[PDB]
Amino acid sequence: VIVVGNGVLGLSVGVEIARTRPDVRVTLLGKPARQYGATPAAGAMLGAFGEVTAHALASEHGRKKHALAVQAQRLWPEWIESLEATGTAADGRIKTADDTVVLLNTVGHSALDDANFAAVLTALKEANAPHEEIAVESVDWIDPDPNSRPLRALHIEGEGSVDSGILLAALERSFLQAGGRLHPVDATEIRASHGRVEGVVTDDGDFLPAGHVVVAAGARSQRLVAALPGLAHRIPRIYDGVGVSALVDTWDGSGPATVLRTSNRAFACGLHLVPRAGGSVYIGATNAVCLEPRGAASIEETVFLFNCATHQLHRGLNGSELRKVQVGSRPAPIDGFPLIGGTSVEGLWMLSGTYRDGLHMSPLLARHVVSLMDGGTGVDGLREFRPERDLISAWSREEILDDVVRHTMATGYEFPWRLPLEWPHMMETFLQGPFAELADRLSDTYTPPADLMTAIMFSEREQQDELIAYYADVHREWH
Amino acid sequence: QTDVIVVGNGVLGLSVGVEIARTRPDVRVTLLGKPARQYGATPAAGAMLGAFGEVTAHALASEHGRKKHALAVQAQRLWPEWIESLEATGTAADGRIKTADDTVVLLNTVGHSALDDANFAAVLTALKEANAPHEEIAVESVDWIDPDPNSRPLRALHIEGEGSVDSGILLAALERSFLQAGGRLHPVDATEIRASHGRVEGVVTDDGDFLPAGHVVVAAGARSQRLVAALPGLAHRIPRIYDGVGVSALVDTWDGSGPATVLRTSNRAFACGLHLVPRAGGSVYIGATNAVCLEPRGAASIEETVFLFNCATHQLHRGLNGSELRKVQVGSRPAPIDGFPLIGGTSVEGLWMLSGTYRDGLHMSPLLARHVVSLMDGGTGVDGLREFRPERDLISAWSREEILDDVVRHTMATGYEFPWRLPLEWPHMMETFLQGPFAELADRLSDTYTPPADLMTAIMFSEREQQDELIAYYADVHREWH
Amino acid sequence: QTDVIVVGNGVLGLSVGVEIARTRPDVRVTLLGKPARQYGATPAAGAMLGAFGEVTAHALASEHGRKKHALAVQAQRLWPEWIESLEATGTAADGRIKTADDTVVLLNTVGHSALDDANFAAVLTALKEANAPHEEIAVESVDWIDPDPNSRPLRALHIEGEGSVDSGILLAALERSFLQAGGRLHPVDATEIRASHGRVEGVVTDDGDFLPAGHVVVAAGARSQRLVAALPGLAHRIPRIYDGVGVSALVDTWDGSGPATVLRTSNRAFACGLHLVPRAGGSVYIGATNAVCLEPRGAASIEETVFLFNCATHQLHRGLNGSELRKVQVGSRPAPIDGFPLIGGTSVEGLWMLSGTYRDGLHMSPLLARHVVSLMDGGTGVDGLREFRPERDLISAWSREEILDDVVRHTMATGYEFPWRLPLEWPHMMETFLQGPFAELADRLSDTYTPPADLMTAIMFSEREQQDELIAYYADVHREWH
Amino acid sequence: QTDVIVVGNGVLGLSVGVEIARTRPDVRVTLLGKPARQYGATPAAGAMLGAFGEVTAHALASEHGRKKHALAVQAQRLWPEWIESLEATGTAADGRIKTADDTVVLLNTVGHSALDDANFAAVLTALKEANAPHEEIAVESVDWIDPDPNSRPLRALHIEGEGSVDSGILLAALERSFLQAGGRLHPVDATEIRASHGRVEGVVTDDGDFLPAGHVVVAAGARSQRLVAALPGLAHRIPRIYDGVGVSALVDTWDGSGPATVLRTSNRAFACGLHLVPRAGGSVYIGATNAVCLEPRGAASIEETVFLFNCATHQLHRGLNGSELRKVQVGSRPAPIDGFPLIGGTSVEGLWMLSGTYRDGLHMSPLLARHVVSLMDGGTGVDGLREFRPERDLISAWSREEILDDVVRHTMATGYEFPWRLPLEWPHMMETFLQGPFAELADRLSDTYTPPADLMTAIMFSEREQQDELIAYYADVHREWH
Ligand SMILES: Cc1cc2nc3c(=O)[nH]c(=O)nc-3n(C[C@H](O)[C@H](O)[C@H](O)COP(=O)(O)OP(=O)(O)OC[C@H]3O[C@@H](n4cnc5c(N)ncnc54)[C@H](O)[C@@H]3O)c2cc1C
Ligand SMILES: Cc1cc2nc3c(=O)[nH]c(=O)nc-3n(C[C@H](O)[C@H](O)[C@H](O)COP(=O)(O)OP(=O)(O)OC[C@H]3O[C@@H](n4cnc5c(N)ncnc54)[C@H](O)[C@@H]3O)c2cc1C
Repeated sequence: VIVVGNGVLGLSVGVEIARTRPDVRVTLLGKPARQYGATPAAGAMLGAFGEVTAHALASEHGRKKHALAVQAQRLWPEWIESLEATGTAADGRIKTADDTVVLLNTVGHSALDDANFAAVLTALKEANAPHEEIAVESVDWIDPDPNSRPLRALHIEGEGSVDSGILLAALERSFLQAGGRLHPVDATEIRASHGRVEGVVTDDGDFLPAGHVVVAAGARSQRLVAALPGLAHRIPRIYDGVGVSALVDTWDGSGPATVLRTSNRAFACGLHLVPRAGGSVYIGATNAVCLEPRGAASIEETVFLFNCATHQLHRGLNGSELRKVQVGSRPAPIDGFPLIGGTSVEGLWMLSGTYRDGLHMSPLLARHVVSLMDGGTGVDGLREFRPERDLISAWSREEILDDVVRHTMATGYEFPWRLPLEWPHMMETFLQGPFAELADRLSDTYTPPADLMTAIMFSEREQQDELIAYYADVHREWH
Repeated sequence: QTDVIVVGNGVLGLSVGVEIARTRPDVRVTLLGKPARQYGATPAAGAMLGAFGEVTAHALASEHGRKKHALAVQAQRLWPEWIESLEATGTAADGRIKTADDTVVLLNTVGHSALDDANFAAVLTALKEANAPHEEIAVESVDWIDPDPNSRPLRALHIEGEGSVDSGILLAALERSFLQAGGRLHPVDATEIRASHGRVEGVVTDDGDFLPAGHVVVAAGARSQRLVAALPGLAHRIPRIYDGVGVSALVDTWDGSGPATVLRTSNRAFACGLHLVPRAGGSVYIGATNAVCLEPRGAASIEETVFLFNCATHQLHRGLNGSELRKVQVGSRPAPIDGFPLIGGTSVEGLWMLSGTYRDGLHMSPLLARHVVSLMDGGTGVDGLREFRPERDLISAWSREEILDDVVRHTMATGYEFPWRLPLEWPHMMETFLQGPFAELADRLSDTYTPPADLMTAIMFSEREQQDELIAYYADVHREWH
Repeated sequence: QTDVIVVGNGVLGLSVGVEIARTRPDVRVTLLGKPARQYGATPAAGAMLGAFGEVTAHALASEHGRKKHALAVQAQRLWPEWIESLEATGTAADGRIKTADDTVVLLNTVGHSALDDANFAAVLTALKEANAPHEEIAVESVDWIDPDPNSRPLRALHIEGEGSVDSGILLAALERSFLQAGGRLHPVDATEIRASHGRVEGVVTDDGDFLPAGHVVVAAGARSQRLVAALPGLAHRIPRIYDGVGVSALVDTWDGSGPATVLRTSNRAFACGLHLVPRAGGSVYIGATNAVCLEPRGAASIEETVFLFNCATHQLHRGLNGSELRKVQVGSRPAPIDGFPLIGGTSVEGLWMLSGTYRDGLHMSPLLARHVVSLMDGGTGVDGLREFRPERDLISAWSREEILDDVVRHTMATGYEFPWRLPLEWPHMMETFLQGPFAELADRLSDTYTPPADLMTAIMFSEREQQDELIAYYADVHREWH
Repeated sequence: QTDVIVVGNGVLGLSVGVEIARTRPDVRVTLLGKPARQYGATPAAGAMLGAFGEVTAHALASEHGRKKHALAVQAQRLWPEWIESLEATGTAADGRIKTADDTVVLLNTVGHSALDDANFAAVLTALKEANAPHEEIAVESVDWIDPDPNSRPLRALHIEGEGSVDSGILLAALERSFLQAGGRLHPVDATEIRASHGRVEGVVTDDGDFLPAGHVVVAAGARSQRLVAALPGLAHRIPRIYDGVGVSALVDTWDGSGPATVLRTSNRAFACGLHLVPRAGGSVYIGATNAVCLEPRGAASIEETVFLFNCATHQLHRGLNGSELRKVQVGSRPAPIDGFPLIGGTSVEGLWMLSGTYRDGLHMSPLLARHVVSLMDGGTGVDGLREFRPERDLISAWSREEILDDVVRHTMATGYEFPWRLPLEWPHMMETFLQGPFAELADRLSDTYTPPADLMTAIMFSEREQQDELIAYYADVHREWH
């Protein structure tokens, strides 16, 4: 078995394969630099209920994704125990918090933040999850700007966070302990013929043979498989959801006892603080879907993240020392849903397109793919997210056009801007036409989700034309 | 018969006038004051029948504040039958006194957490303690409002049976009801109260005339103490009343709509606040600023107009931005120097006062009127109003420490309510550097008396000569009573 | 008759009234209009004798704009003797028409570089071209001003002999001078101009009366075209005039001080602008907003009041913030649909128009009055005003492309003048998304006519029915003239 | 020995190293310091060859400030031939030390008028006094810039022959030139200077070794006084040097473009400033914050990063907003406690110092190097450096009153540079309430010494124990020198 990719998904599937099939040789590809790596740029939150939006839970596909997140949360305590078991005290602790506080402030669009707060409360009650709405005065540690302060707060019990760096180290160590081998090169090409995988050409010119190849190369995953015959229009594209986060040494070495977060905001950015050991906090995280990868933060991303954290969470962060600006690529599927499971090529598997919550879902996703590889049926709810598929249409064009204008306006309210009171209504009216024109031009059948539609709107004419051709080639393949 | 003169033609003068005229067929009652109602609080009022909406943590932390609150809750019970009795003297064409039955209190972040969050909690507690009908409601369920999202409320409280009146229709109904009961309106001002052998003789008017009386009731708003202070000893025995200058506006809404309820915040920096009071005929009332001034002012500052308009358009309804301004209104809330009203009798036989009611004299008017009329008839009026007798040593309802904490918090709230945008370290620095100057002023003014925050800020920014005159006043009061 | 009726009692009606009365003592001249001056531009004006201060790059880029500018410079020469002749009919106690001799133009960054920087350069160029006395001065040398440092000017231009008048004292002096010259004031409105056999017979008034005349001069401000449009054919032969609704204010300064000069910016988004005009007696005039409205409006919006006050307090003097608001004033600048005035004769014998002067009819008034009186006497009046004859095809002074560039720039300027605070990518995005809708509207309205930016924005945000009626109007004009 | 040890591998150490090596080929010169250059000012510098751009009204108001300015002007004359001599030891492929020949100073309103307007005037005066080539230019003529219109400059000044260097390429050229002249690089730190019988013996290094020398030149940046203060008496005879922590950034521009000139403002609140220094290969340098810290700091605060980025994106080029952040750089400007450099000889024979150069040691480096080498050869070096001898009583370059005016003005400037948005009365209130606490601190610290504003603000917000330690330090210095 060859696992292509050394993020949370590759290493998690690597560990599960190595541990459950001691009869098989498992090799994991990827380099210590983890170029464009989502996992090392993550806090990370074990986000299930915190990831709930009204828009997600309005669609059948969104409700399915949410069910999987709730299932994954149950696996984390024993998964962490099993990974820490391979180490010693000096390796540090994977878990950094047990609980999450969701804050509601007015530094955002009512149409996102108010709707999403209501949706989180409903989803918690529906799941019989332990939680309570608490007085904001009872939230320890926070020191917001009064004009940026929360007026409601929600305590979620047993929804916590991990140190993504300590998790990656624990996964690598656990992989080696179970007889896995780490080969620090990248796959250049998957070799297959007579409808079956033969192995992987690496970027040092070598060839590694295999009966099974599992592609978990984050935002590079579809580009790798798309080289095989037909698969260019049978595996949904995955783009770079470029995310900026930061490590901050707090002014007094303090940190909150819980995750602090807002609900998901304009184009799947959001504000959160994840506790870390040793007088550090993680703050995150911006999001921008990019049609080509980017490995450096924009000035705008850094200013936005810092401004939100200092005003809405703790003014003490303003005088705190910046240790690191981190950048990683959320694997952003073109149809808005993950690519998990088997392929029309025997022995070829994919684990990708997980966007904001692959790290959280990792133990569940790993166990699902390993079950499938062993001739099992894995987890009942994952079939719709099979990687070889027509593009999913989870929303009407009308729903998406309402969403993209609302998210565009939310980039103003989240800044937060100060404008003449008539300007927002004028901007809303003048945004509708151009987005409706773009959606109608791209395809008669497919509509990109808002996060991708905004990226396409502001891309070059040539990039838009190439996407029109892609959508036409997909329609031809499947209809 | 034995003549009564009421000095003042606001809500308190006219309300006592109506009650005397109706209950005392033995008395001829003459009410003084001009149609212009110079510096008049009542015509500038929305007005809210504010009892629970007027609750602050700071008010209910003092015994005097809790006593004042009990009286406001009692007054609310009198309004339905009072309005019936006033409308009875008119016809349909005179219009309706009541403009709303219910109030929604909104909590947004365009203000200081130390005022708005504390006060929202205090209002909820006071409602529950009183067993008053109310509920916390979803903000999405508040009809009509269309705030700027960055200025929007995240909590809302529905108060059942706490409503509003049209202050103009109330004044017209009071005047008409006064005349119907045999009262006479004499449109001149009192210049001087005449007394000798410890009894009132009557009033010199500003047309040079003298009107004799056995009883003089002073309800001249912010002018009330200045009028009586001319009589022997009374300069240091009747607490001073200053002008709580308030700006409000009448707006013709873009579509002729209005909310079904009062919309308000809790009381904000130095007893300003944001509210919308429904009116008939496609008008809304928006209010209201507050600034304690050591001398009267009858025109709005540019700052007051911009602040009121900016708050209403952002926090209540952006539609008000394109709405037509009909009138900017200015009136003087009678602001007592010791923070409590001046209600009842005097050391001068036949001399009575009804004043120093600040934000809620109009709401309390039927109760206050019935109290003073009962006292004039040899009754005991309303239990609990004895503490607010007009001839008194200055009340000390708070420690100097409580007031110094309050004045710094209210100063900072003028920033958060703007709302300002500043470097994140600036507020803490300003807070630290405000404490010393206010502590120095409080210590300099008097060893015994501390002005409430609303007055202390006015004194801080007044001329050296005005501060020195107040030091002398406080010293003369201490000498009189100790 | 040989009787003359002037319809309208603003600066243009009264100025032409005075000139007719003085030069034809043999004829009866009657001037119509009421003391209320409903929607009156003149009483809402400061007013600046604005010639060089009114220069914009956009105006001087067109032949028609350069012609209008030449006339403004000519008008300035008439003011000293005009004022002498008007004050001559009064006494010392009537007060002085002139309130300042000089103007300082300030350049700050509370606005669009594409308007304010371009316009500052255009004013400097026009002054140098005219050999007019002026100096660029250090901002530190501008007396009186006390701006917010973040709103302060960094350049200042002293214009010698470009001053201001008190519009109220001017109107009083014109009425008095009209009577002195044998004019009669009849305080009613014209309802109808009566004509037949291609000649005026007189005016029906709103009291039901009929006044006969050989000459009718229409100077009814924004009502002028609506009045004449009732006569056969004239609906599509006299360019429409709309209401350029303008808000200004009178402020009593905190210390009774004022600047010795006019203080102004260049003309800003959609022909608004910021200025302070000195007044006597501790008052200043601040102005002035502009919004072209397809129907008249006589009350300020909240938005207009907040914008004017915010600009004046930040950019001119923070002392205005604590100053007392005396009056909010609203008047209608007569806004011609083709961007140029309507001055002179008609196809109806004895029917004359003096209107559509927008921002600078008051400044041009002595020149315009003398021009129309010369024409009435069979003269040729002033060279260069023939192009602005009232009975005309709509002028096309700019390409559709120039106007579309202008309307997007002016739209963006409403943001920068606020001033807004936005993410740095938002303005470019808004600019890109504004171009298409304005291009679509311009193409839809007419194949030949394009409204100037100030009108195009009003049409963009008007009702579908109002847009359709304008499409029909433009089509009927094209049919009449082509 | 006749051996020379240079302690420090910044611009000053390497520059003096090169000059010694080149002029004394007979002697062994060893330079200490590690490639990491911990807290190093030089590698965090753009850097501007700032002479006229560094002019402030406040600097040129003092005799010591005028002396410092004269030296900066003298240094600028040396740069062309100094660069020629350093590039001569390399080839084209080493890159070019010079990145721009000219500087444009921009004046915008994102700052305090009391700093930015005064400083712009002071720069213009200093250029004219020096007969320096310069022109005030139209802002529209400044190439490349694309500011937010609300943040845009309205004046611009072109300074000819005041340019910038790549600090990294300069350090590489200095190291290469040092080796070419026979210098030896020993990559360890000095721990201790050894001296007895009033003469240097050499240096103990942090690897435990001892290097003998007849001459030790201390150029260890902000660590320089701490190193020499260990010798007898010198703790209170060598003025303390603190860390002027400065944050800068390298940005890859969206299109690989950059300006042809340095772009800068004048020096702003507490010796921060905004500038962009061109670099090769599609990079720009932006700088630079300043904070005097009583202990060294090697990481940027969030506040420093946000402020730098916000100023550059608004005031210089909005294109930087979408540009990629390559590196946040932090270095320590050596901040002398008395505000002036420590340059020259000591009471210890063979012991020299080159430090406390704050914002402009890099610029002054060729002049400072030549000065110390002249002194070591028994010369008098450069006229006017005598006041800045390292062994001295603390300089008192300003009255306590001047410094107290300055510290309040600089405090207020941190608001205007943000830029904040606050109620118009708040700034005057803050100014009044800042004066007392700073006056109290100045009076408490010492009866004779007053820290300059940049240090006084750091002391104001430091711990009580840190303030008390400074009171003791000042008392020990007074005792030593009086
Ligand atoms: C700023 C940020 C914040 C986040 N916060 C959270 C959070 O709070 N909670 C959460 O659950 N998740 C979070 N995530 C992550 C999210 O869950 C992702 O979907 C998840 O990390 C995806 O993991 P992955 O292993 O699929 O991809 P990655 O983590 O990107 O791993 C892919 C790896 O494969 C390597 N690779 C690429 N090409 C090749 C090749 N040809 N051969 C070999 N190796 C290759 C890459 O270099 C990389 O190291 C966050 C991500 C970002 C960017
Ligand atoms: C902006 C604003 C908003 C308000 N909103 C509310 C509200 O929502 N709810 C509420 O309950 N109350 C409100 N109030 C009013 C508050 O309750 C006042 O305390 C109350 O109106 C005081 O009434 P009064 O009759 O004592 O005084 P006033 O209403 O001031 O009446 C005094 C009258 O006496 C006249 N007078 C003065 N001197 C003489 C003289 N020498 N001789 C004769 N006549 C004289 C004055 O001209 C005046 O007309 C508001 C007031 C203001 C200013």
